[PDB]
Amino acid sequence: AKVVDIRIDTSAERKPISPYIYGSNQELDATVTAKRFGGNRTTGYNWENNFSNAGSDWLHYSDTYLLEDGGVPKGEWSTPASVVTTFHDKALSKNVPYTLITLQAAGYVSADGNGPVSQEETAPSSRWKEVKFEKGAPFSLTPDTEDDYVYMDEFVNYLVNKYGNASTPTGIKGYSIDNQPALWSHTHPRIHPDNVTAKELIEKSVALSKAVKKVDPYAEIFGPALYGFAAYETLQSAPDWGTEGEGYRWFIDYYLDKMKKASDEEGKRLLDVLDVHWYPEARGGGERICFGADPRNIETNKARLQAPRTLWDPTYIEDSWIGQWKKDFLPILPNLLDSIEKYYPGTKLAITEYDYGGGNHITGGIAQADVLGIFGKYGVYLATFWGDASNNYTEAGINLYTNYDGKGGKFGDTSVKCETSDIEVSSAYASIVGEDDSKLHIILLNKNYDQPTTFNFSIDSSKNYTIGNVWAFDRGSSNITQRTPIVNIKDNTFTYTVPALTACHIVLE
Ligand SMILES: OC[C@H]1O[C@@H](O[C@H]2[C@H](O)[C@@H](O)[C@H](O[C@H]3[C@H](O)[C@@H](O)[C@H](O[C@H]4[C@H](O)[C@@H](O)[C@H](O[C@H]5[C@H](O)[C@@H](O)[C@H](O)O[C@@H]5CO)O[C@@H]4CO)O[C@@H]3CO)O[C@@H]2CO)[C@H](O)[C@@H](O)[C@@H]1O
Ligand SMILES: [Ca+2]
Ligand SMILES: [Cl-]
Ligand SMILES: [Zn+2]
Repeated sequence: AKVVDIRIDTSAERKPISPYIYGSNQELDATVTAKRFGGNRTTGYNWENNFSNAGSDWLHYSDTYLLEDGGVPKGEWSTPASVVTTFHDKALSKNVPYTLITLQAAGYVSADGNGPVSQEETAPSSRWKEVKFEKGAPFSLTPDTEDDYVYMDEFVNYLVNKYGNASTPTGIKGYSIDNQPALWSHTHPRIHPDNVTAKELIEKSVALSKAVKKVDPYAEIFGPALYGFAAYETLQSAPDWGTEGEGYRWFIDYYLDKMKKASDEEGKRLLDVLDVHWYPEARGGGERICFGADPRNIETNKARLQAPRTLWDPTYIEDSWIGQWKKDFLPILPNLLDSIEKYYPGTKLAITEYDYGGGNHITGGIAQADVLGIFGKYGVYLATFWGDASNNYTEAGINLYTNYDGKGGKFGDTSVKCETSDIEVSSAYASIVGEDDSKLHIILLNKNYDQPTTFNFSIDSSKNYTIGNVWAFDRGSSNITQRTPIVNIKDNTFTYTVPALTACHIVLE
């Protein structure tokens, strides 16, 4: 009989949970709170005509993929930024409060949709249009598709003119400085064949941020949208890191320090959110937990359940090259936040791409719910899962926080102290709404694979809870269903036994 104690103090460690951590990149069967227009296809996206290039994902084809995949009405295909406006219109219609639009910095964007771009057509060439961050001439709502340039600030002007600036209810709140710069030379060799240098990325980031903020001083700039750890540490062995990196523990510090330096010289914040992608390298059962992981592999599934701990738990060492050789940089979130405090205080943190795998498996749902609890507890500002609607359990993990009852019910927006006596077999996150603890929300996850776990709750609150309604998902179904309510609470204490591999959302009042 596995017994675990959960102790909550609604008055201690109160901290706001950013509403934007429950987002997605793709269109999901879940209620999300942030939508990101990013990824490989956005690097060469031309807002003037909506064409884009697949790069290495698909024979370097320049075509209308984004219009088709984005479900843009055929009649708007030739309309400037229709890919983006359709994306944002959809977000607004679904009541999504935050939209993040990737801007182009690799250097060039598709001039057409004529198919494969040969190596002999590497930019510059008739197949590409050169990107310039600042037009330096009056903006037009009908950009010239005949000249050789595409302007980022004109692009932003078009959007602000349509939706208002970032400070308004319908404005687009954030812009990203392209996508995975350290992989430009690998993913988009036809646009940026040389490995990006640290100097180049900073120069571009500063220039694009300045250009954007002159049009919308309220917009938040996200960067550098690094693909993974190697980029975090050395910008994927950047050609100039041996010199630029002197005195810096990792590229992360260099980026923050240089962006702050530029902001200080300019007179305003140029980097609002440190943006990185985190695809777990954690392994189990002889395979990575994400990217083609086999749901039949029990060891992989168990490793998936524990992987979230690499995000915050100093005592957890995963089975991966990162856990083995980069302990000095783990747990990851605290290290990223520590760097921010040291080189650019006030900077926010976002994980714009992540996937713990097993999306169609219970462990993918529990890990997802765990990750979201972690993002909320440790101060992450925005997060957007990368994966399609087939990840039913991942979607359940999101809805457990954003719409657990199917009618808008959601986790509180203020995190409170909630400790568990066994972080290996369980996870628990608590929250209240605003500064009021009348209703106490609790995300309770039982990671026990084949046995139930009994939880003894002890809560300190100004209120005396008399009922705890429950909603949960498990191996039986990814549909979140309401369960029998907890009714025997004595002096804010009660015992609740949860079946193996179950994720619950308890609402006390
Ligand atoms: O529609 C008629 C038309 O079809 C043309 O052929 C199409 C084909 O029909 C489409 O299915 C195909 O779609 C692919 C896209 O071209 C390609 O850009 C896209 O690339 C994805 C990739 O699949 C995905 O893994 C990737 O995720 C990465 C993120 O982008 C990174 O940020 C992150 O770090 O890492 C993840 C991966 O872990 O995202 C990119 C997109 O950004 O994949 C699509 C599916 O394969 O396109 C074909 C060409 O347009 C046909 O040619 C025409 O003749 C016909 O009329
Ligand atoms: Ca142009
Ligand atoms: Cl990168
Ligand atoms: Zn789905």
